[PDB]
Amino acid sequence: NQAAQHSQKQSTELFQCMYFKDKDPATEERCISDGVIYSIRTNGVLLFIPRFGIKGAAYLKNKDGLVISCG
RNA sequence: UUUUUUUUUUUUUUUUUUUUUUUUUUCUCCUCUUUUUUUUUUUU
Repeated sequence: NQAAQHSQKQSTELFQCMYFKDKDPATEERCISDGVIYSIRTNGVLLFIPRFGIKGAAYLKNKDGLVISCG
């Protein structure tokens, strides 16, 4: 059963990974999401998507230390 | 008015046999980063 669990998990993960495949995410209106947080880490705060349901740790600090501002 | 003679196509056939796919080289080798590892639950 635990193996089955992992199977559903990574199967749906792979199915989601192709939703974000090569088909150009630049002019088809399937690009912008929203975001809330739930936990802070020392380089990027954990993000969440209420409209799809995906998680993942992002980064504010980038490789070249070029930290973010906004216009 | 121009007679007579000068051989030709090698002889032979009534011999035994108890093996066996292939075949014979090439060295040690830096796997990058949010994690502990999540977990009940119900509709297949």
